Amino acid sequence: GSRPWQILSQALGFPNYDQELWWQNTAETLNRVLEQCDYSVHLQYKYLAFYHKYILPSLGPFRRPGVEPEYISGLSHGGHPLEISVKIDKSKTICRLGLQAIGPLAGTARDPLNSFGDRELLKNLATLLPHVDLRLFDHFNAQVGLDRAQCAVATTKLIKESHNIVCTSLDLKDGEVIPKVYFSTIPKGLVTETPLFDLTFAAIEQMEVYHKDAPLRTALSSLKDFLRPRVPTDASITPPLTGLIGVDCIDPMLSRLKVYLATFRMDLSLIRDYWTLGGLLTDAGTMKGLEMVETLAKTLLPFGINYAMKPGTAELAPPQIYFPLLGINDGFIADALVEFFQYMGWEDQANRYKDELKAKFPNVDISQTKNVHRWLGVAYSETKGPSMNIYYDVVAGNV
Amino acid sequence: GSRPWQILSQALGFPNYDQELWWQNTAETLNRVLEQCDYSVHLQYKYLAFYHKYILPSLGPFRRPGVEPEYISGLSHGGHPLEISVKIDKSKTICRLGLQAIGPLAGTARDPLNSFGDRELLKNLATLLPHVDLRLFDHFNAQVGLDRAQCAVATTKLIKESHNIVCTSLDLKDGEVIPKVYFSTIPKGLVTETPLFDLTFAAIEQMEVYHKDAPLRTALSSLKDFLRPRVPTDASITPPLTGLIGVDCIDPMLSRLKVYLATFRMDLSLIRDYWTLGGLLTDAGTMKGLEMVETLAKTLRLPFGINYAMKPGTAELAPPQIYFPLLGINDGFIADALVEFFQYMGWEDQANRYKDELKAKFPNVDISQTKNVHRWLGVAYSETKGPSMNIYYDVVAGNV
Amino acid sequence: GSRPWQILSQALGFPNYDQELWWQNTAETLNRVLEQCDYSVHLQYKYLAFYHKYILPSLGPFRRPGVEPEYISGLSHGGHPLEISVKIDKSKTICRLGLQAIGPLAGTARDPLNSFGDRELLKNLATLLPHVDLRLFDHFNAQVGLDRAQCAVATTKLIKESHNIVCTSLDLKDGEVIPKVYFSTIPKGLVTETPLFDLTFAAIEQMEVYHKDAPLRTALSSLKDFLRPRVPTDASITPPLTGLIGVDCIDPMLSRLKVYLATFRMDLSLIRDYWTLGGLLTDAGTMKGLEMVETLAKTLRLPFGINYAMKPGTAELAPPQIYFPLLGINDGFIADALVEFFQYMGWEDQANRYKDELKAKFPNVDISQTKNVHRWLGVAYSETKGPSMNIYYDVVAGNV
Amino acid sequence: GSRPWQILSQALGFPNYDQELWWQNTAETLNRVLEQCDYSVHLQYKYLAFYHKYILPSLGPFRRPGVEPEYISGLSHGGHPLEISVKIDKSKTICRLGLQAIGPLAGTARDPLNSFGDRELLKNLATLLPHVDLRLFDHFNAQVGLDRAQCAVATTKLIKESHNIVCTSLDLKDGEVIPKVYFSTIPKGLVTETPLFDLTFAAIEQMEVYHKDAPLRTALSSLKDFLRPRVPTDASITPPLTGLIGVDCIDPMLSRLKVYLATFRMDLSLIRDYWTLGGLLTDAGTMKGLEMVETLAKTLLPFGINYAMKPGTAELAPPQIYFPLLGINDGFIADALVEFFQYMGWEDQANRYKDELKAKFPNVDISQTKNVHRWLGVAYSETKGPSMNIYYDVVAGNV
Ligand SMILES: COC(=O)[C@@]1(Cc2ccc(O)cc2)OC(=O)C(O)=C1c1ccc(O)cc1
Ligand SMILES: COC(=O)[C@@]1(Cc2ccc(O)cc2)OC(=O)C(O)=C1c1ccc(O)cc1
Ligand SMILES: CC(C)=CCSP(=O)(O)OP(=O)(O)O
Ligand SMILES: CC(C)=CCSP(=O)(O)OP(=O)(O)O
Ligand SMILES: CC(C)=CCSP(=O)(O)OP(=O)(O)O
Ligand SMILES: CC(C)=CCSP(=O)(O)OP(=O)(O)O
Repeated sequence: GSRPWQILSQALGFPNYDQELWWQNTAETLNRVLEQCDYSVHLQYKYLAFYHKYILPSLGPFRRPGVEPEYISGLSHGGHPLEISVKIDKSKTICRLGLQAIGPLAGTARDPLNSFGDRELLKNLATLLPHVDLRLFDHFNAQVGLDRAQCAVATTKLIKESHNIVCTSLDLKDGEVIPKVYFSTIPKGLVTETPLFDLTFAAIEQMEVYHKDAPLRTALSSLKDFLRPRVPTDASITPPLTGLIGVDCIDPMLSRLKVYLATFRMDLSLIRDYWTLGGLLTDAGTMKGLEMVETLAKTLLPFGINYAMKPGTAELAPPQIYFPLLGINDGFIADALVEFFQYMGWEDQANRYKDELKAKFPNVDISQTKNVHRWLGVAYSETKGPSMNIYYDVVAGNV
Repeated sequence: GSRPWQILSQALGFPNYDQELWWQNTAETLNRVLEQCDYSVHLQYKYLAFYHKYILPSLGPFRRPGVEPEYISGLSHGGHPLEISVKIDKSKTICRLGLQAIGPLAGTARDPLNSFGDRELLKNLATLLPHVDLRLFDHFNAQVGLDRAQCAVATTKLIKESHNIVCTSLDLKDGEVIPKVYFSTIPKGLVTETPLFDLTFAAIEQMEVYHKDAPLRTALSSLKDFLRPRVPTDASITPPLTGLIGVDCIDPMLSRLKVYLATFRMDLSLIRDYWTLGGLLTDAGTMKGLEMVETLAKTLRLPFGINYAMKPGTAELAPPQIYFPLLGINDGFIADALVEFFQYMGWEDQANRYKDELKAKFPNVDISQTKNVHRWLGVAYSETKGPSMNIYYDVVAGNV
Repeated sequence: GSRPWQILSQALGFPNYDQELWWQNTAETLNRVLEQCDYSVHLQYKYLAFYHKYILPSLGPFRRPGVEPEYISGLSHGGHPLEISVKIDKSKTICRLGLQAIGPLAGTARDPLNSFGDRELLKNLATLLPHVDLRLFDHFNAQVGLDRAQCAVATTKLIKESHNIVCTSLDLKDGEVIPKVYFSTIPKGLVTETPLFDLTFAAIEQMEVYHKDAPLRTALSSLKDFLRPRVPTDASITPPLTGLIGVDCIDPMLSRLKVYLATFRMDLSLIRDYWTLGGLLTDAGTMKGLEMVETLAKTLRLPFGINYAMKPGTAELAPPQIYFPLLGINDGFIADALVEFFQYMGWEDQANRYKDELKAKFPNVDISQTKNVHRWLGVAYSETKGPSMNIYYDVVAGNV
Repeated sequence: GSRPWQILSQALGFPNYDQELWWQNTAETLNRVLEQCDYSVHLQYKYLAFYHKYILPSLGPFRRPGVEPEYISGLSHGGHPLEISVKIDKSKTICRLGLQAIGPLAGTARDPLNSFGDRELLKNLATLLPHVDLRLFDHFNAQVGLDRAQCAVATTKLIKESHNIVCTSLDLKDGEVIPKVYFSTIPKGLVTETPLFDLTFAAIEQMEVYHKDAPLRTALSSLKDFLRPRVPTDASITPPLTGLIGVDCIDPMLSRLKVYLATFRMDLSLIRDYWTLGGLLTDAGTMKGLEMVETLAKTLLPFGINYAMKPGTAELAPPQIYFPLLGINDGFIADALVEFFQYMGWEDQANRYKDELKAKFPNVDISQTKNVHRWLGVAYSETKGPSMNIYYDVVAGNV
C-alpha cells in the first residue's frame, strides 16, 4: 500500500505488539481524517510520523479480550486512552488528538492516578517543538497534583475510569502540533476535603500571569460572581461542579485559561443560565449563539460547560457547551448533524458529513453503533464565529 | 574484587562507555565514604546500586581530553555535573550526592539551559520512593523556568558553566534517598531584567504553602527585611545576591525553603551580620554558633554562601548555614585546618581520622598535592541538633 | 527488609509492572536458594543485581489472570519462561537459571517462534562478561533457525507451548555467570519434512570444531551408531527422538556439545540401554552409576530426557545425564523420595536438610500441597567428578 | 520547509545531539539522491523515515572537532561509519547505504572490534521486513567472529580504521530495503595465524547451501583453482588477498556469495588476469566488459576485486572491480565520468552527472575537493549488462 499510514508502518515497524495494535486500530482513520480535512500530503506524513514516534508509546497497552491493563481510561467506551476530534467551521476543519499518556506503572501502587506520563510526553514535545511552554502545566500540576499516599486514597473513592489527574490534547493546526492540558480537581478536593470551587480559584489566583494581568483578574472575579451561587460551598462532589482546569502549553500571556463545569442536569433554563452567565451577557452575538445551541439540542457522562479566558481581556465570553452522545445511534447523530449544518448554512459540510463519517470508520456500520460519536462541543466566538467540535471514540470505530 | 562497587560493576556492567568512566572515577570513592560513615554493607549495596541505575545515566558524557561535551557544569572544576558531600555531627556522618541531571540535548538549541533532565530523574525517583514529592519542584520550575527562546537569550548573558536553572542533591540518610533541589534565579533575572530579590520573593509568595502558613510568611517577612538593604534593589548580578532557592522534594508542609546568598566579601564583621541577622538574634545558642564560625574562619575562587532555611510552622529565623569556598586552596592544608577545628569543637575521633580517611577516599590521586578536591565547607548550629559541618568534594578531581 | 532481594527492590525499583511482578514471585526464592548453597552475601548481591538488570526485562509479561501474553512458554506449568535449578554434589550446590528471553513481538506475525530475544540477551552478556562467546550460538542459529515464513508454518504444526527454537541457562558458578543454550530441532524438522536425526547431525557436522577435532568426530560417530537404530529414520516426531542440541557459550574448543533425547517409555531395561550405550560401556564407574540411577527410579506428564554430552578432545562417550519428569507428582512425596535417595547415596547432610530448605525456598505456597513445583530431576555420574543431582523448579508455581 | 527530510525532522526531532548532527550532515543529500533517482515521494518518506528510526541510532557519535569517538571507521575520510552509493545503468539508478552499526562500547575493552552492533541492527530489520534472513550472517559470524580476548589481540596488530569484523549495506530497491553484509577475514587470520585463503574457503565449505548445491561447489572449486596460485599460502597479510566475504541477508538459496580480493597493485595485465579469471572467461560478453574497464581506467586504499556466485550456477562470471578515488579531484572525476558515460552511450547520464553531483553536495565546491568520490565499482553481467557503482563520503560532502 502507498497511503502515508501504510508507508510509515512499512518504514518504521513497531517496538512492541501493543504499539502495532494501536496503529492497526487508529492510524488508518487518522490518515482519513487528515485527508478529508484537506491537509497536504507533507502534513499527513508530518502528523502520522509524529503519531508513530510520540503518541503510540504514550498510549500504553491496547486493551483487548484476554489482556486487561492495569490502567483503564475514561476517554473511551473500551477504556482506551484516546479520542480523535474535529473542530468544524463553515470553511475548514481541524483534527485534534486527545489522550492520557500512560506511564509504565500506571494504576498500580507506584502510580495510582497516572501522575507522570503526560508531563514526560510534554518534556519530549518541548525538545521537539520551539513554541511549547511547560510553565502553566507545572504550575497547575503543583497546585492540584497529589503525592502517592494521596493518590492511593483517591483511587479508593473514585471509579476506575476517573483515576486521573491530567489529560492532554494536541491540536494539529497551521502545520504545527499545539498541546493543551486539563487537570482534574476532584482527586485533590476528595483527599483534602476542600471545596472544588476554593481549590480551583486558589490555584488560578497563584498563577504568575494572574498577578501580572488586571484584565484577567477582572474576568475571573466576574466568573467567580457567577459560579459561587451555583456550585458547592462545601467539599462535596455534587454537580454542578468545577471539575477541570484547562491551559494551553504556550507562553503564559497567550494561553487560554479554561474552567470546566460538569453537570448531570441540562434543560433549557440551565442552558440559558450557563450560556449568558446568568443574564450577564445579553448582546446579539451571545443570543445568536444561544439560538444555535437550543436548535442543536432540539435537533439531536455529564454535560460540560467550559469558560475560557485569555490574559488581556476583561469581559467574559459565552462558554463552550459539551453534549455527551454515548448511547445515541451514530447514524441518527449523523442525520441530525446534517440537519444542523443545513440550519447553519454550512451546506458543503452537510453534504459530506455522513459519507465522510462512514469512510473514517469503515470497519463498523454507523446505523448499528451507539458509541462512535462520544461528545459534541458547540461554541460561538465574537471574532471567529460558530464552531462545532465532534469527538470520536476512534477505537470503537475500528474494532 | 569483592567490595560492593566492584561486585556491582561485575553484576551490572555498563550501557555505554561514559557510564563506565563515571563509575571508574567515582564509585570506589563513594563506596569508601559509605564505609567510613558506618553504613552497613546492605546500605552500601543499596546506595551503590541506586547510583548505578539512576545516577550514572543522569550524569551525561564524561568530560575528558579529546571529548568535550555540549554541556559544561559549574558543579566541579573539570566541568563534571557531580559532587559528593558528608555532613558530620557529634553522633554520625551522612553522605550526600549533588548533581545536574544532563538531558540528551543539553547545551544545544533544543535545550540550552538543561531544563528537563532533573525533573526526569525526579519522576523516576517518584515511582521508586514512596515519600518523594514533586509539587515544590513543579512550583519553582513554573516560577523561575524559562521557555526555549528565553533560555537561548540567557546563554548569551552567561558563562558556559552557568547555563543551568536547577540542580539536585540526594541525602543518603537513614536507609532512604531524600531529594532536594535548588533553582537559580539568575537566568530569569537576566532575561526579564528583574531584580533577583524581587523575583525570588515573588516566586516564594506564590507557593500554596505560603498562602496556608502564617508562620512561614512571618519568617519570610523577617528575612526580606534583613535582605532588602543588603542585596541589590536594581537588576544587577552583584553581591551579596539571592542566587538560589532550595526545596526538599517532600510533602510541602514538611519541606525546608532555603534562600541562598552568594557573596565574595567576608570578614568577622560580615560573619556576625549574616549569622545574627544584623542583631535580630542575640541568644546563647546563636552567640555560641557565632564563635564557632569565627574560629573556623580564623583557622582557614568561588563565592561564600549564606543559606537561610525556613520550615512551615516555624515563625522565627534561625542562623544560616555559612559555606566557605575552598577551591584553589591546597587540600593537605585544608585537612590540617579541619583537624584543628575538629579538636577545637571537641570532636577528637573526627580529628584523629580525618586525614587518613581523606587519603583512603581518594586513593588514585595524592590529595596532599591537589587544590580542587575540597570545594566547599558549610557550617551550621542548630538549637535542636547542635553543630554540623558539610564538606563538599569534587569527586572527579579526586580520581582522575 | 534488609535481605539482598529486598534491598535491591528498594534501590532499583522497576521499569514496569511486569518486572515488578516477576521480582515479587521469584526474587525471594532465588535469594533463599543462593543462601542455602552457601554463596557469600557479596555473591548474593552480584547474582540478584544481575537478575534484576539482565533477566527481568528478558522474561516478558507476567502471565496472570486477566492478562494473557502473546507468547506462552513450555518451560513451566503456568506458561512462565523461567526455571530455577540446583546441581548438588558431595562437596557443593550450584544454582542455575533457565529462561527464554522474550522478544517484544514474540508470538505475533513479526516473530512467531521468539527467534531474537535470546541472542539479544547473549549480546548483552558478551559486553558484560569477558569469557562469553557467541560463535556456537551463531552456528546453531544458522543451522536450525527459520525465516519468518517458515516460523509461521511451524506455528500451525505445533502446540502454543512449543513455539520456540532456543532457550538459555545461566550457571551461577564460582563467582561467574556461565551461559548455555539449547536449540530445538523440531521446528526445522517439521517445516522441512526432514528426520530429526539427520538434521541434528547435519548441523553438528558443519561445526568449525567438528572439522578441527578428530576426538569429537569419533565420539559423535559412536553416538550416531547408538542412536540410528533407536530414533526414527522417518520424519516423525515420535520417541525416542533427538529434540535439542545444547552448547556452552564459551570458547568452542572448551564447549560441551549436548544431544538431548526425549522419550516417554522408561523402565530398568531402557535405563541400562541409555546409560551404557547398549553395552558399549561396561567399566566399574559406569555400572556403579547405573546402580544409582536404577535406585532413584525405584525410589520415585513430561517426557524423560537423556543427555549425551561431548567435549572437544574427548574421543569416548561417557554415560548420559538422565532427567526424570516430575510434573504432576506431589512435591511432598518428591521431597520424601529425595531424602531417601540422599541417604542411599550417603549424603546425610543433604537428606537432613532437604525438606526444611524446600519449605523455606517457597514460603508463600505450601509445597506439600503442590504437584508442579518440582519439574525435573537429572542424575549423572562422572568418572572425574562423582555423582550429581540437578533439581529443576517451577519457581513461579512455588510462589503464586 | 516542506521537503521530506525537513518534514521528518519537524515530526520526529532527535533523541540526542549526535543523531541530530548525523541528520544535519546527511539527510538532505540522501533526499536529493532519492529525488534524482526518480523515487516517488511516498518512497522518499519511506526511506527517510527508515533512516531516521533505524540508521541514525546505529551511526554512533558524530565525529567532529573537539569530540573524538572511541571507534573510528574506515568507511570514510573523517572516520564516520557511513557512505551513500548509487548503482547506475543506462536507464535507472538505485541508491544504497553502507554503514557500520556502532555499538555503545565499540572501540573499548568490552567491544574492541565493534562485534555486536550490526547484528542488533539486523535483528531490528528482521522484525521490520518479512524477507530479511539472518542465517548467512549468523553462519559467517560464527566462522570469522572472535572472542573478546582475540578481538583485543587484533586491535594491537591493525590500524584504528581496520578494527572491524563486519559492515552492512542496505539497497533501497523496488520499494524495499535489502540488506547485505561483508565480513572481515583479516582479524581471524591474524589472531589464529591461519592463511586467509584457508579460512575463507573453510567458512564457505561449511555453509549449509554449499552442502546442498552441486553447481555452487562447481563454481567455487574453479574460483579456488584461480585464486590458490595468486594469494598467500602462508598466514601473512600480503596482498593480493581474500579480505572480505559478502552475503545477502535473504533466503540462503537466493543469496549471492561474494569473495573480495584486496590488492595494492593494478596494471593492465592484472586487470586482465582478474577480469578473465586467468584466461578462463574468453567469451564476447566478458571481453566487452573488459574493454569497458580498460577504458574507464584510462579515462580516469586498495583496489577491490569481487567475485560473486549464486547457488544453482556452476560457471563463474567476471568480478566487479573497485577503484579507490581518494586523493583525486572530484570535478576531474565528474568530468571523466561524463566522458565515460558518453563512451558507454549513456547520454542522459552524461548530461546530468555533474550538475546532479553539485546538487547532492551543495556545501562543498567539487572543483576543490578530493574526498567526496571515494570508490567506483564497475561490473558487466551477461543478463543485466554493464553497471557502475559510485560511493560517496557523504559526510565529506556536507561538512
Ligand atoms: C467529563 O467526563 C469525564 O470526566 C470523563 C470521565 C468520566 C467521569 C465521570 C463519569 O461519571 C464518567 C466518565 O468522561 C469522558 O469521556 C472523559 O473524556 C473523561 C475524562 C477522562 C480523562 C481525564 O483526565 C478527564 C476527564
Ligand atoms: C577495502 O578498503 C577497506 O578495507 C576499508 C578500510 C581500510 C583497510 C585497509 C586500508 O589500508 C585502508 C582502509 O577502506 C574503506 O574505504 C572501507 O570502506 C574499508 C572497510 C571498512 C569497513 C569494513 O567493515 C570493511 C572495509
Ligand atoms: C476533555 C474534554 C471532554 C473537552 C476539552 S475542551 P476542548 O479543549 O477540546 O475545546 P477546544 O479545543 O478549545 O475547542
Ligand atoms: C549545592 C550548594 C552550593 C549548596 C547546597 S546547601 P545543602 O542542601 O548542602 O545544605 P544541607 O544539606 O541542608 O545541610
Ligand atoms: C532445560 C532442560 C529440559 C535440560 C537442560 S540439561 P542441563 O544443562 O541442565 O545439564 P547440566 O547443567 O550440564 O548438568
Ligand atoms: C564494502 C565495499 C567497498 C564494496 C562492497 S561490493 P557491493 O556490494 O557494494 O557491490 P554490489 O552492491 O553488489 O553491486
